[PDB]
Amino acid sequence: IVGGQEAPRSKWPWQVSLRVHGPYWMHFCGGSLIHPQWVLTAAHCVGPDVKDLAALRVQLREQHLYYQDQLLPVSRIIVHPQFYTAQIGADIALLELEEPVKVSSHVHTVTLPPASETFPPGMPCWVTGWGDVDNDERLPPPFPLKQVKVPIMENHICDAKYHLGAYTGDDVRIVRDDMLCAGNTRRDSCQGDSGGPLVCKVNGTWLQAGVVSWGEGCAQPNRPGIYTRVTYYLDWIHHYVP
Amino acid sequence: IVGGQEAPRSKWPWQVSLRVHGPYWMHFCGGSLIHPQWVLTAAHCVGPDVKDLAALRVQLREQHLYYQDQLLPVSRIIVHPQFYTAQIGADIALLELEEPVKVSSHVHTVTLPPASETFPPGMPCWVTGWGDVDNDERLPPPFPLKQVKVPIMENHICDAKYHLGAYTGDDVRIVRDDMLCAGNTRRDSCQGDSGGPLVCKVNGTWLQAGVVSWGEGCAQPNRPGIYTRVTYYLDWIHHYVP
Amino acid sequence: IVGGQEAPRSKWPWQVSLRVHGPYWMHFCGGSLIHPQWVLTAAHCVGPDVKDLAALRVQLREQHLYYQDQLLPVSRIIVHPQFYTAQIGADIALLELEEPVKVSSHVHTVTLPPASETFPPGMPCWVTGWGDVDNDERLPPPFPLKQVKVPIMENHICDAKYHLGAYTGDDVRIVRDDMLCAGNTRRDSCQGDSGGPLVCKVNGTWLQAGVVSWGEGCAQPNRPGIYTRVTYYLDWIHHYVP
Amino acid sequence: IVGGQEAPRSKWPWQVSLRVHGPYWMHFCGGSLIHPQWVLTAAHCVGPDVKDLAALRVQLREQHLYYQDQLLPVSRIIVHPQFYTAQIGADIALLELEEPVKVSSHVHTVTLPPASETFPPGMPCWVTGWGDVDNDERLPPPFPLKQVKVPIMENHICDAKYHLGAYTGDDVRIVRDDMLCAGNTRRDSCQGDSGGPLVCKVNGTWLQAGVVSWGEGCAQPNRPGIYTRVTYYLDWIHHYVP
Ligand SMILES: CSc1sc(C(=O)N2CCC3(CC2)COc2ccc(CN)cc23)c2ccccc12
Ligand SMILES: CSc1sc(C(=O)N2CCC3(CC2)COc2ccc(CN)cc23)c2ccccc12
Ligand SMILES: CSc1sc(C(=O)N2CCC3(CC2)COc2ccc(CN)cc23)c2ccccc12
Ligand SMILES: CSc1sc(C(=O)N2CCC3(CC2)COc2ccc(CN)cc23)c2ccccc12
Repeated sequence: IVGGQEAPRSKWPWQVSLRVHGPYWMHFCGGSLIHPQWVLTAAHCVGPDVKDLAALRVQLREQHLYYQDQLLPVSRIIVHPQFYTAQIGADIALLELEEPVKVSSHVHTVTLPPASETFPPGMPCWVTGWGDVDNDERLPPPFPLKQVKVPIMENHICDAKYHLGAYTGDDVRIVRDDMLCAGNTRRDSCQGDSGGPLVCKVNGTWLQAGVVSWGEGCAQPNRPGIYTRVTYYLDWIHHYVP
Repeated sequence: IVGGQEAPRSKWPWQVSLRVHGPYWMHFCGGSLIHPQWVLTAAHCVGPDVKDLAALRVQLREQHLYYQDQLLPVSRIIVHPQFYTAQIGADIALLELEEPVKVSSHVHTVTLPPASETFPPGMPCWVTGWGDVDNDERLPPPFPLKQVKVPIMENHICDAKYHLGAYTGDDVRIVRDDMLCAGNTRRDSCQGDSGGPLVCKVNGTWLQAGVVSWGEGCAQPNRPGIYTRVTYYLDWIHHYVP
Repeated sequence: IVGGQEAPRSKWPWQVSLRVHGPYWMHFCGGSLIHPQWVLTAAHCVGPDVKDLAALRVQLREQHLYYQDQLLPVSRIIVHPQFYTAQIGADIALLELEEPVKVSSHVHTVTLPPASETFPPGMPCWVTGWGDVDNDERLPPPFPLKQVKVPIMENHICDAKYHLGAYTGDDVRIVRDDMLCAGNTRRDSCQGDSGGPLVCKVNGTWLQAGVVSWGEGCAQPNRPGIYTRVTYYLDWIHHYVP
Repeated sequence: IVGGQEAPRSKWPWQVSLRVHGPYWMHFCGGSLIHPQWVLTAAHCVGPDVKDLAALRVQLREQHLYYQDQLLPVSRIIVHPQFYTAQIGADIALLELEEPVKVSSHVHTVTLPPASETFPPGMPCWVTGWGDVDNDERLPPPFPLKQVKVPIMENHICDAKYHLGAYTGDDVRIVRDDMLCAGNTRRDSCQGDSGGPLVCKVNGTWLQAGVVSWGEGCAQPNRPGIYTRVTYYLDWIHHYVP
């Protein structure tokens, strides 16, 4: 998270951290609980190469990384079959927890959007994670979950920005229909925030509008963060999650 | 270059090194002389972000990098407008030198393929450059130019290799029609070879079949090197080069 | 700490952590609480070059670095005037807390040894700290205070071992009278432990035999850890500390 | 070499480079040819720990590191038995070449000073080497041999300077009688220059005054470069070198 601050313990009960086995169980990507047995994440966090499920653990909503880990094994990794790179798209994946979750008050599921929700510019939107706090700067210990409010920008407004300072022909779409743009030179997600939730408050309900995907660096001039547009992939998601 | 050895002094008169300004004029990509005033290279060497011409130099064939240079300024940089990433395609660019070079037998142009050459599986193909000699292993001093013979692998055969150990649907194609596969687990190109030539002898003529473009690591099981297929951009090229 | 084990929450209430101001208040050395307003550490941690008090903080006994930080400012740094490098000796310094500590049960001073105690081989000694767990191998998150039981080795024998495999003349003393040796190839202190306490259990009471000073790497053959011999500088310490 | 400039090809024919075995024969220290079969260098380049002769080779006067290497094996390494660290002193060592050198106009010996030469301030002195061009800043390729003229300083003044902004007692010696100081905030030796020569032109003859030994950083205020004072070890040297 670039800009924004440390999150209150009550907010973002759906936030999860993904761990890879090493010298310690290290955070590498974010995620969200969308069902007591299912986590939504970014395909590039776990793909496109096939990886050992034993090497992976999920940690549910924690205020600081590592302090009180209760790591959770994973039974299935479902990566969207159109995915190969985040720029080509379909950067979305599903993890099946080995057991459904103890759904309390501090941890519970985020609500998915109706297929009809567009999230027009001006909607109140927040992204959260334990990623870098600027380009090439790790989040310092004790690793607090951070949050930032990011301004949404229309895909076409955003697409044109991406052509500023670029050789890429104007007729060539950089920001694709299954994507969504948000953030500015002061508010953004970054490396390590990947696969994490972008949530907007619509009529009093938090809906996950996006999954953190990619971008040209973090909070760079004319390079807003790019998210997987969740609505776009609702059918593929409901095919697997109850 | 992975595998392969130092190139003899006579071989590869069309090889060049691209140099970015810094504490010294550091090699970052390969390239080739295709006309006395034009250099062929990879788009991702010089894009998609727009570069400062003043910070770029061309160095014609040297046996050893940095020992002594005769850096040549560039007057234009043409990046294929379709390019955004190497995986999407169109990984190709042209550098116009500020002055034409005076060609000799130690430094002259490479011949481009006829507008329909095929390059079947097998076939004598060589790739050269000053890039890494393995995954995360720099070419050591005195930085000799390296060559390696690499077997072409048919596009369809190669695309199927690329789906092994991958989540990506067999209907989704990773190796595109503007791309070409070469190399194996012992013989391959690597970081810093990007933009350099893949050449094949055809009826006693060296033709440039490919530009070093990308791959999944270097010399990795079932992940041959990927090249921009030159034949596919002949028309584009000839719009700019006499 | 090489080898050993995470310290139990009720042990070593005199352990302190030294923090330097940066992107976060980072641990760089240990120290011990020997008086409610004084902390004992190594000179090489804070010298020989004079530093700014403002950029230094002290953290009292914590089970996990950084998590419940309550940084304490210091009003004075006193460094033994005979100190230039760890090898030459006099590697010992004092920090005056700006304010005295409210001695809890989880936080109290350690006892200094009487001038008469030489800590023979065979004594139950521990060294504790948050340093590296091996040569060039950081303590992983969440940074549990570690402890290791270390075998004391007599100076003359230790000094002789330091000559094994070295060019240095047997007549040249490497291990001085104001130093003390402890540890083997499975048990040792390391980088990040400097300044912390070596304590021994004598006649019911914990005495601080040593301050973590230097060595040739950590847990290397014929290279035991070197500590500053506390008894050697009692006068100096008592000049400042009631 | 900090400050300064590339050396002419005809200058300093006694300068050598020391190489350690690895992925390539990498420069790690300078030295100087004092006899057709003997190299003079710093002890901290080869000790205090004893190492494999096989792992070491010597390169004679060469303009650019690595370009036309003719590496010479070494038959014997003799380190001064008083050496333990540079700060303690006796930072001097001799390498015996396996076979004598064919001296010429481009490679020959430097002359050792008489016992009575103090090298007072005002003498014209140079240091040469392939070391860092500033703190944390490698000599860039093609790795030219460098030189810098450095002002000599008297010992008592050098010693006192080193106490400026240090905790060390004014009466505790930092710069010993076997050392010699030269340099300022603009001209100095650095990491990788170690062991190479410092020469002064006395009565029309170049003499070796010192051996690059140590210092606090490079070209830091009040921290001139510190050299092993060659006259001090003349008897030791003459015990091995005809
Ligand atoms: C021209 S396409 C292109 S961009 C890009 C790039 O600069 N990255 C650096 C920042 C990354 C994406 C990758 C790191 O993880 C996150 C998370 C959020 C955001 C949104 N603030 C941005 C990022 C690449 C890295 C390799 C290969 C092609 C790449
Ligand atoms: C899943 S698509 C994907 S692969 C890949 C990857 O593994 N790289 C490492 C090796 C690179 C390509 C990039 C480095 O330069 C050369 C040159 C030749 C070859 C042919 N041997 C291969 C390479 C990426 C790096 C960032 C963003 C998406 C990437
Ligand atoms: C021959 S004198 C000599 S040794 C040495 C060395 O190897 N270091 C690496 C390990 C260090 C000391 C320094 C790192 O901090 C701690 C803490 C405890 C221990 C005891 N387990 C050992 C160490 C030096 C480093 C520079 C300058 C002269 C040095
Ligand atoms: C307080 S004693 C102290 S200084 C110092 C330090 O700053 N170093 C960095 C610069 C070094 C000496 C070591 C690196 O190689 C050369 C060569 C020439 C010069 C002359 N400009 C200076 C240097 C140490 C490093 C470890 C252990 C005690 C050290």
